[PDB]
Amino acid sequence: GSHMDCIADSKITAVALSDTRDNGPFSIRTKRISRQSAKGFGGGTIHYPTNASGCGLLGAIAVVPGYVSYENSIKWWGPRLASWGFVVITINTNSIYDDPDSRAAQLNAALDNMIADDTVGSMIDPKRLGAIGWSMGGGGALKLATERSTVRAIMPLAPYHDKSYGEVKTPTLVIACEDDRIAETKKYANAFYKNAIGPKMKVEVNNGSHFCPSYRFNEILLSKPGIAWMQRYINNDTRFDKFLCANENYSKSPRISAYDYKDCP
Repeated sequence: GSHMDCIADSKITAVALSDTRDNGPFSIRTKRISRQSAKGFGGGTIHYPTNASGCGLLGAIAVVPGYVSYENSIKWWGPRLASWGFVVITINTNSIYDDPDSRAAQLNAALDNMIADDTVGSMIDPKRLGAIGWSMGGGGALKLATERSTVRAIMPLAPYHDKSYGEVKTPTLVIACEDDRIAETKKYANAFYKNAIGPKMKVEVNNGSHFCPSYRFNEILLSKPGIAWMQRYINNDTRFDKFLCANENYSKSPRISAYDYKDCP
């Protein structure tokens, strides 16, 4: 249960988590936030569940794209996680050329936008937040984690950050791409994972390019660990423990070339 006893045990299955789009236990709606309305980011889409009132207050997650990419690179996380009970904002940045530290600031502003929003703000527990980002946006999520203690979990996807960002103790699920030639894993994802000091898990997608966790590539593959991680650490729902760390043998998947975890779940 943690904060989501409104999800029945019998719905918490690998089959249910391993699905596409808004196939999940809650129905959802969206609200568009314009670029001009957004203070500190380029606008985005808020996704929220419409029949989750039995859950009490909900966790909220901001999701940011990478370099020279727009919201559509990461938008699919919005319906996926909202149908599992989160409020989720998938954003555009001010410029597609903004760097990783700028994307951390824009994730921060997007979290604040949801918390204050006239539609979803009253549904949100502002202490239970999460962040996801691809490429330079994954770097932004790592940086944000060092700065905002109400961010309870992050999921950096093919993360790129080419400057010091500091020590991360936030629960971190790194999705790496084996054959990444932009954010080479030896320099970026593997070092970020090694240096994190809290709960942490890393799934490397076999033969993946830098695009491997973007534009709905590998959607079914990543949905189960991603939803489980966010439920475990944003909502303290240990019913998702069975899909995480030593409890789920991701290294058996022919689509996964490396699997590591520590201090979880």
